[PDB]
Amino acid sequence: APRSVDWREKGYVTPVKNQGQCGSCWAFSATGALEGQMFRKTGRLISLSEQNLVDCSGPQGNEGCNGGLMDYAFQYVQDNGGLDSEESYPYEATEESCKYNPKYSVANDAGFVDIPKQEKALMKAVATVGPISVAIDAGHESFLFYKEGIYFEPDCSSEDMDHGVLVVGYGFESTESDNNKYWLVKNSWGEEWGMGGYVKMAKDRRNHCGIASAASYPTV
Amino acid sequence: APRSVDWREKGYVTPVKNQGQCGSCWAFSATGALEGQMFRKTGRLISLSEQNLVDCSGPQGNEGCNGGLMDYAFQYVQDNGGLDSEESYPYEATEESCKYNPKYSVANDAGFVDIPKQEKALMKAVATVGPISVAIDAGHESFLFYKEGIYFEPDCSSEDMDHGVLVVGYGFESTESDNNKYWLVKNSWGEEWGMGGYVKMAKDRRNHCGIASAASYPTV
Amino acid sequence: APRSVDWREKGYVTPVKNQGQCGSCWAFSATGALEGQMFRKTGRLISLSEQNLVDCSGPQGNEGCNGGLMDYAFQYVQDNGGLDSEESYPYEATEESCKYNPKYSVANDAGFVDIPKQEKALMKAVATVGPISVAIDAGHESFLFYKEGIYFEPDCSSEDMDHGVLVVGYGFESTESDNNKYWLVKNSWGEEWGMGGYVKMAKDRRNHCGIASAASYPTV
Amino acid sequence: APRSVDWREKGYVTPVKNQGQCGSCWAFSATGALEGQMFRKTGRLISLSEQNLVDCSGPQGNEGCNGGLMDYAFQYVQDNGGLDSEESYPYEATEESCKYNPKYSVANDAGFVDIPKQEKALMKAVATVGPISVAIDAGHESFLFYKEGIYFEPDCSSEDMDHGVLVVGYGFESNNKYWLVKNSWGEEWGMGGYVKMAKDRRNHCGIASAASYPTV
Ligand SMILES: *[C@H](CS(=O)(=O)c1ccccc1)[C@H](CCc1ccccc1)NC(=O)[C@H](Cc1ccccc1)NC(=O)N1CCN(C)CC1
Ligand SMILES: *[C@H](CS(=O)(=O)c1ccccc1)[C@H](CCc1ccccc1)NC(=O)[C@H](Cc1ccccc1)NC(=O)N1CCN(C)CC1
Ligand SMILES: *[C@H](CS(=O)(=O)c1ccccc1)[C@H](CCc1ccccc1)NC(=O)[C@H](Cc1ccccc1)NC(=O)N1CCN(C)CC1
Ligand SMILES: *[C@H](CS(=O)(=O)c1ccccc1)[C@H](CCc1ccccc1)NC(=O)[C@H](Cc1ccccc1)NC(=O)N1CCN(C)CC1
Repeated sequence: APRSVDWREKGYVTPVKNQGQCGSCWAFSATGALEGQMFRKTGRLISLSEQNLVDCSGPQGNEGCNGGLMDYAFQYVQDNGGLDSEESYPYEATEESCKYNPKYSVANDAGFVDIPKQEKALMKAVATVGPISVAIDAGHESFLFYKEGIYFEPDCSSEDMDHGVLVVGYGFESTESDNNKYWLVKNSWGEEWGMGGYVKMAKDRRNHCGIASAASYPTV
Repeated sequence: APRSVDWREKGYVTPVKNQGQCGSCWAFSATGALEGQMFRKTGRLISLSEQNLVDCSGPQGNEGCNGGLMDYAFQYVQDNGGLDSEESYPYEATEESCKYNPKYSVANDAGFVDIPKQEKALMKAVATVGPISVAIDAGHESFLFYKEGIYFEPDCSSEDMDHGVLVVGYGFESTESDNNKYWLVKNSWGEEWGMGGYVKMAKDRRNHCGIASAASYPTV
Repeated sequence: APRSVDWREKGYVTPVKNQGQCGSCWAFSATGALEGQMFRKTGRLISLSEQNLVDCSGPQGNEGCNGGLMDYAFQYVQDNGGLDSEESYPYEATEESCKYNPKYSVANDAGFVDIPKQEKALMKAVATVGPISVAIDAGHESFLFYKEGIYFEPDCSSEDMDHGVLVVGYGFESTESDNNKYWLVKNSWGEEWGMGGYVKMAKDRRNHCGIASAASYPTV
Repeated sequence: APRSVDWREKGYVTPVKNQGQCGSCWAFSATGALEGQMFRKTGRLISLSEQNLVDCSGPQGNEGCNGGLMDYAFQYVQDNGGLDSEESYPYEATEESCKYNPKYSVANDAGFVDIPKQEKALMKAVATVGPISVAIDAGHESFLFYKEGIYFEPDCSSEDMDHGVLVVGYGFESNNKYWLVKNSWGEEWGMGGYVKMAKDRRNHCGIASAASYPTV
């Protein structure tokens, strides 16, 4: 795998979005991964509807603003035969009745891939697939307050995660250092948070915050 | 809860045993769970005597090679004040008169805990307690020839279990059908059955084969 | 197409063979497809010589134990006007000079058909033609160690195939509505590999492992 | 010696591990043997760091994912004064700079013992010492494809071995005696990651030709 990857430079990544006061991180993680795989397959980046997922993917196990899983969202898109664009089905930050319209569907998948629980496997997937949905332990105020640098939280759990985000790349401190490698992570808390909405998470430090424990992407 | 658990890596689990042609699965389930809880307490992993349970726990309700319940076994160990080591009271695969000797007792318990009949509760117990005794519907040919992968039997019953086994963890792996989650289950049919004597039972598929319907562990 | 196909039950397929430590998979894929089409034409199944292809089809672009293409093998049979039987020209697992003898030729073809690169087209061809030559990404340890069930490898590529094999059918496991679908694939690593030398490969997951990317059959 | 031995039943053996796509078998053989001897000495079974060996035992002669010797790994632990736990220094399946931390050392050794190149000597060692590091000729597809039974490969070499593994016991049919061998290719391979190798058949696959264990 290359020593660094940034899928934003290849056109796979939409701008940073903001879930608001709704626990819909899973939907933003899922649309991010499906935006990337649709671009891989079609050469077109089209922003996708988190509201569609919040309102409509209950049958696959999701619970709207009360939480969900990226894999359930990927299952919804398969079962449903499509997913509407962000433009056609804009985000409201609260759960509503489903208003899916197939005429505005711009994405599809045939299931999903769960990556094995190894940071080496996550690296290979980021390098060769595109942006990857991951879950992390973001339940520490250090994450809430993050502004810049390589995020490392001594109390982070590698097994108990609470926040779905999107790995769009990875990098290093210098070509010859094992220190302060990082995953480049797109969050969904707006661009004020962090580094324009992004965080560099510690990479190859014993699966820090569980970033490799629930990594997946849709089959496209 | 954690997305993956394997108590074998923490030292809680003895090697796979073989009940032979005796219907004593309940006793192997019980010794497995007690081995785990005793290790949790003392840091010593000591294989426990299934024969002691087969021969001696009739008063609690068990019926030797003709079946029994893990909770009855846990009750016996409490009522009896002890349980002999496997080395001291070896397995003969046929019921005989009770030969318990307190001098060779290496385990105790103070009762047991029954888990609510939901896979969500079983997962919380596995994640926080250790290996858990469970009963499954194992009366299908597919269960005999199992070699690898996630076991799913469409004819499996969630209410009528016939086999006591031990959940030592859970996890996931990508599959064709995207039913990726499994319980890691220790069987007592020897190393040549299944994956070194283990089976990955379908997890979060409507309580498949009843794995969450009679789950419990001893209190140590 | 039919819901399931197994050309072995119709007499189209020879026993599993073993290429040894020679990169001649392409020749075994090609003989398998030609064995099927010759059976379709004549009603007689005759095992065909991979060694003939390894030794003789260089002019069409093949490179013996260093790799080849099934289409180049079909072109050789057409150019050459024949291919010898396995019995007359047995397999040696190393490249040698060409000893084709037309007296022992038992097959011919008039070219080949490349199937469109998607799995609906591949299924139609398997259902209406017979066994189909395909290439897959077999370059993972999971493939070496495959035992039973439907092979799904998260890191499988749909573009970078390295191994020529033979699709002899397809079908499904479990309840049909679970979409637990597979391709039935004959390998050439002997009957100790896999399921008697066969593997069930993930079907209808967007061309998993590239099984539809280089599919063809000979015209007889 | 006893007719059969299985050190797994005595608590000497950690679960099966997976070296991945790195030629670090020697390091898994070494940690396996040191795990057994550390348990023999202390009563604690603690998984040990193959990555520590891969990254750090170059001065003893090892070459990371490009190969090594179990004896060189045992020499490193002695020279270094310790070896980190698996938990503190987990496996990355690629060679990097050495990150050994003495505060997380959980193992030590005082050298190593090479066993004479005879299966009778190997049996005595397994019976009296615990799990033994060995090297075998695993360069045959029959070994890649192994699933069950007593492994025997007519083309195996007794002198040219390429794979470090761990003998955790031995047994008998009731002919076809076997060594119980723990591999490091994960649980799917073989019998839950184990293989029964032919025992007392002219040093099949060289299993007695490079056997050793650490002194603790
Ligand atoms: C989003 C994370 S968050 O809201 O942005 C947040 C806030 C502060 C700190 C950290 C993170 C949601 C939050 C859901 C929630 C709502 C209300 C109260 C508590 C939580 N997180 C999830 O949806 C997680 C994501 C996840 C994915 C994969 C693996 C692990 C976690 N999932 C979740 O909460 N679930 C999952 C399943 N089920 C359908 C409901 C519970
Ligand atoms: C072990 C199961 S088994 O023998 O390994 C087996 C074999 C083949 C297929 C599936 C399982 C025993 C079998 C008892 C038996 C022997 C001979 C004829 C009929 C039955 N199973 C039990 O002991 C079960 C386990 C169990 C525990 C908890 C909840 C549900 C089931 N229990 C059991 O059979 N009994 C009968 C008598 N006893 C007092 C109460 C429960
Ligand atoms: C057989 C595959 S294999 O040897 O059985 C194997 C072993 C282990 C894992 C996976 C597969 C050959 C291998 C050729 C090879 C030899 C030595 C080093 C590297 C490779 N594979 C081929 O022959 C492939 C098959 C193929 C067909 C169609 C599309 C894609 C792949 N072709 C190949 O390797 N070529 C083709 C062209 N040219 C003549 C040589 C390179
Ligand atoms: C592990 C064996 S393996 O990779 O798992 C494997 C794979 C397939 C089939 C069989 C085995 C390593 C492999 C090293 C390697 C990597 C890349 C290319 C070639 C080789 N094997 C070793 O490390 C062996 C083990 C050994 C120990 C004792 C006696 C004999 C063999 N040793 C080795 O390769 N050395 C020794 C010393 N020197 C430092 C480098 C070469």
